[PDB]
Amino acid sequence: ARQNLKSTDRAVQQMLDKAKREGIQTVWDRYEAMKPQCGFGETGLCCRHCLQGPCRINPFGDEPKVGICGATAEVIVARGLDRSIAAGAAGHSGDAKHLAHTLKKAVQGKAASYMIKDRTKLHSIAKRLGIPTEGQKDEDIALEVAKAALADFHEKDTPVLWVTTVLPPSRVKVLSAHGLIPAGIDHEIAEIMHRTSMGCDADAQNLLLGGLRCSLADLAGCYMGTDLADILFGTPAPVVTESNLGVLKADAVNVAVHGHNPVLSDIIVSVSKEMENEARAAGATGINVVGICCTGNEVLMRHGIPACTHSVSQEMAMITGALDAMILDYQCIQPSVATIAECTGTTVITTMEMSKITGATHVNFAEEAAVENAKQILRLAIDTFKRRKGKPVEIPNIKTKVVAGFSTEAIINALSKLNANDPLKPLIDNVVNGNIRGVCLFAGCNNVKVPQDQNFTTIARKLLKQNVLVVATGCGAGALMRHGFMDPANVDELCGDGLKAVLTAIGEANGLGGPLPPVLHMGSCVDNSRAVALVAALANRLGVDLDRLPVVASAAEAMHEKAVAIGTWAVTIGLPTHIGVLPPITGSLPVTQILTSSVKDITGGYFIVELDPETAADKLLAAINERRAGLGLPW
Amino acid sequence: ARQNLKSTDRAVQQMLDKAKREGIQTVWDRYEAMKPQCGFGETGLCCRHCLQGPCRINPFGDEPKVGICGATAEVIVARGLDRSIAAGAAGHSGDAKHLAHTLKKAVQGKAASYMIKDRTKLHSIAKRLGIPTEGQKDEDIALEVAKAALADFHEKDTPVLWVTTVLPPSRVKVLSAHGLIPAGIDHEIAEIMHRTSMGCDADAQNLLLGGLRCSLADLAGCYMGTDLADILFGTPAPVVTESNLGVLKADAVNVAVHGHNPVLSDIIVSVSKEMENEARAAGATGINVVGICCTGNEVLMRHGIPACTHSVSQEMAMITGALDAMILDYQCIQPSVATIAECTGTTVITTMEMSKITGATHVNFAEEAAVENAKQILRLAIDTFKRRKGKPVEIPNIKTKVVAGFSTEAIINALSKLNANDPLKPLIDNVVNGNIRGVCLFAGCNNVKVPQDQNFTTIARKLLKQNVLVVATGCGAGALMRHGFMDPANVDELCGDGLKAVLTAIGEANGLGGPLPPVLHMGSCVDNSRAVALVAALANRLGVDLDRLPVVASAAEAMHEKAVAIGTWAVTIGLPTHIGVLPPITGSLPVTQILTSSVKDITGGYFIVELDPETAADKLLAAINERRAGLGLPW
Ligand code: SF4
Ligand code: SF4
Ligand code: FES
Ligand code: FES
Ligand SMILES: [Fe+3]
Ligand SMILES: [Fe+3]
Repeated sequence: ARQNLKSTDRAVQQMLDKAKREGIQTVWDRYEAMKPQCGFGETGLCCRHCLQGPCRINPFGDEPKVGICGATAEVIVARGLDRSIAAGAAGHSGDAKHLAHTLKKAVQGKAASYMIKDRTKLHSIAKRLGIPTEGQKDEDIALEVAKAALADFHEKDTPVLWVTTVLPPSRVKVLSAHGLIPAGIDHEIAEIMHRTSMGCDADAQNLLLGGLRCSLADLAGCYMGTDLADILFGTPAPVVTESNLGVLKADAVNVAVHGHNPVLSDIIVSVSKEMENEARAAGATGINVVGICCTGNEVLMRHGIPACTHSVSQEMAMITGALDAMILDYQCIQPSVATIAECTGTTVITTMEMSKITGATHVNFAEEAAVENAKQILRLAIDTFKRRKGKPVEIPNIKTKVVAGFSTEAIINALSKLNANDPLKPLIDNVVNGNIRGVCLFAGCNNVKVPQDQNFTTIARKLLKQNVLVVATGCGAGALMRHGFMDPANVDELCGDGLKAVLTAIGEANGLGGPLPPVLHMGSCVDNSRAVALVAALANRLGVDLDRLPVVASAAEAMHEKAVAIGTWAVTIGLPTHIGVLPPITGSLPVTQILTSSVKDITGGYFIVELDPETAADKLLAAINERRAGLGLPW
Repeated sequence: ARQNLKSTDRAVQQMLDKAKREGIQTVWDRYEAMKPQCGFGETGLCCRHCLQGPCRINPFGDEPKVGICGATAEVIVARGLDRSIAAGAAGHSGDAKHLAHTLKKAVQGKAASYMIKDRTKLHSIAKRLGIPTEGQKDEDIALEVAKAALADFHEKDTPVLWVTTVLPPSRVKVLSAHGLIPAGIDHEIAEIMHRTSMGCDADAQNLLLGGLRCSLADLAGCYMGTDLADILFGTPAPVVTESNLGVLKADAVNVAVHGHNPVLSDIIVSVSKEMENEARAAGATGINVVGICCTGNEVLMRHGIPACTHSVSQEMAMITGALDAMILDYQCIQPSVATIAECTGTTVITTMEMSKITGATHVNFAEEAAVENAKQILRLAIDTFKRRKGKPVEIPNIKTKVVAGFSTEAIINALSKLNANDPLKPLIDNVVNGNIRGVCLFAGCNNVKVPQDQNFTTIARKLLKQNVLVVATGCGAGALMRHGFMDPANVDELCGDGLKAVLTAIGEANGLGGPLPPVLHMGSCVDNSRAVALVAALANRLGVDLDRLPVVASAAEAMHEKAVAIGTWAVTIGLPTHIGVLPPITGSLPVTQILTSSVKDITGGYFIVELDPETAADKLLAAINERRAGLGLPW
């Protein structure tokens, strides 16, 4: 079998060979077994919103042409897309809500394992929300910030402040004029579910305006999530670590943290250090915490925990035979891991009441009992490592060097070595003179339909040669880190002369043997909000709105409903937004035209749907260069 | 064509003939054009929760057997059902939330067309919520009640009070022990959308427990909706009116109110009386307000507005040629009405920002401008009536007499004529001696898959002969009213001797020429909460929980996601609950077994899935009689 058609990651290819000869079914095998997939669903032309269904519409030809209730293709497509945005919003904001309750508990004395770690961040958030700090205790400031976070989930006298206080006033003004500012995060999710139910909203433009507003609720959830985690766990600064399956170690207890919420994994990290000697006694060198998906990104950014794999290839960590435990909370966890665990000997542990997997061991995690629960979990991992004594494992000897931890604050600090009191100016200077063509954010997942990482790396390589400053989050950062894009030793090979000069100048001014890495890792998926903060700060420094800046986003291999919500709010805040996988919209030309074209007249952003990555790179460059020409810059 | 295979309503049959020869496509024609429908969707074995999809699972045979991410049939079925419950919850609770904001505006001086109409109801609700009334102004009590309603949508220090204060403490105790009490209405909707997104909750029992809890959020939305509308518009008392298309009048301006929220339609009713002479000048006898769906039920219950049609047959009102306007807010409105309007000359008017229909005229309704907006809308209706001057119309000369308005308070009052200080005892007496075998609630929609009204009337006839006291809401009440079941002249023909004696005894004691009607109309779909109040009051009077009472529910022809939510909370509060249409669950035997059987061990309720109405009637009788035998009663 040609494993490079499944993944461009050589360590993943090696594990696919091992899974094949051991007879362990993979996500790629389940994909093959699903082909050919349903064309009504692929195009968006299916509706199950009531029990008169299921209804479908032929993309071309004869009947059925319309849903049983009269719903058109346009309504059906818009309604399905709207529910996906609401679902993504519900995940990101459920993540943030957990962080909000955790911060509240922490400063109320209910969970001593948690504390205010970043006082500076606490105060800057309180100030941005209009929460007075002068004369207040940190605990009381934090209490107020947690209360404001929870208040943004419902209607109140103010709109969602994690939208209106994080975007430039001019952007908020154009969104308010279209009625797009969310009134409450869960309020908007519920309204989507209402308006998309049978016999309700049946106008594509009305429905899609609702989706834009719900995407801003998703953005608020992301930004709140990043804010609260930085308070609780620290704002990331530049770190050095490694990535890919070669970060596992046969002689250690290998513990993957997988899912999204750092309330769990940050505790695993610190507790695993406390139990090192208990692990030495079981015959291990120690506990080797490694990261998968966003929760791994979280502990990579803050602690330098090596990333072992991401997204579509998550099963391959287990296939090595050396993964003793996989500790889960929620989101983007293939449920197959619970059945594969029986073949690989991995102990799979769920921790969240609303995210169980049949066959997995459930260990309830309560923030009030975080250390005790973590030790109960890590002891299951040690028992498992003992059980594989004298078993051979196959860990591919494949890893990359990863410089990461580029929070927006860290980026501002790095630039400040070139201009202390105007740190954004050196970046803008080099945009203006052409050393930086523009900025591209890579975000989102892998998708089994796309050879793993192929779009991310193909697009990134073209952009970097054209002097684009590339930043990345989530499993887009995962793809780029696993292929060397976060190793500064690759600046010469990857970057155009102008971008190299800039990365080198900044790196030299920060006391480094050389340049920043080719791609700046800005964090998890909620940390797409960091890219927003940076671009908003650039917008404010220049006196223009985001839809005039040479900034684009690419969800190059998108999968999750969360990635659709992110892409939609990237469009809503004004960015040309590439998506490298077909969302289910092509069954409706009017919807596609709204999302790819007429939405420009509303928010200035627009979707770029392009499945061929070389073509996508050209379209993203043209989008960047059209912005440059709109600022009167050469390009 | 055999029109009685489409509808058992003779007036609907006549209009189907007219639509056929005029070439106007109907919901039944769009259904025919959809056959055969997708079996993966019918069985629940389809998932589009991420962009790796669509995924499907063969009910039998070979691959695909599992979703691409590893999701089993059980997870896929549970996840889809959970989203339908959340969507229904979002509709009923969005309805209530609108009523809450309307009551707040009214007692804040912002909307003088609205007022506290039922002071007694206001105070009894405030008392039930623990809101002190002693020494308070009505406006301040109402302000507090509106604030408590809005607070139930989010997390707070108390759970959802429109659950915990409306069910017996013993029922709340068994639900709390299973973790089923909702924490906030929109909180639960969002959590469903989160836990059902890709890579999250993947255990059928865990997922379905979540659905039970979200259904209680739906129940809270229903009960809040009924409570607030009764405050604002009056608690219903016995009324006499008529139903079916024969209530339209060629010589009047015929105005249908259609949708769900009475904040709009109650104003249409009163304003339409003010503009009677303006309508006389356009050559009409007056304005003939008639009802469709739940908003018609609302004005039927409170004002005696005749019901013209319901649910699946809503288009047929327009086909008469005499419907000058159809005034819409949201929910259960077939979007086809906007295109049919062009053939029939009806003016279709949308009023709610989140519920537009392409091609319909949008007139924004603001509660602050209710009278002015209503007159702008009614003037469009008058213009339309003038345009059909000299046109023939075909109004089937078919209607029934309808006694309705049986709120739980009205039922208690009627019984109190037999026992002033213990009004529930005469009912319990006649349950015990066998004159009343038990109680059956008919609820929910019509569904195009079922010949309209056939399940409702077949089941009702068998139950009434067996002395079951039948109550009904929504389009179940609509089906029964259109077939004479709310006409007391039909008691002799329809009711067993024991039930007749009881209906006659109660009717005689309320100064009537004879008995109560064969079926008690308890209101709209949110007014299913009234049936809950009655059964809860019976439970409390007897000292037992609802799952020991001889009470059942039948969603005999269910359609909307709302009907699934209602059925699920009927099971959750302890009722044997028939559904007469296949929900998409049969692709998973474990899910079906949970919902039809093992949930008995959790809540005491259970689903009875039975598509044959004679068999369903037998199963509902057995369920009733098993309850009777559990109380030690003969049966
Ligand atoms: S909402 Fe309309 S289009 Fe969707 S399943 Fe029901 S009848 Fe069909
Ligand atoms: S969530 Fe799993 S089952 Fe559903 S579409 Fe995505 S891969 Fe397929
Ligand atoms: S018909 Fe295949 S997705 Fe519904
Ligand atoms: S395959 Fe038909 S409902 Fe999805
Ligand atoms: Fe993620
Ligand atoms: Fe209804």
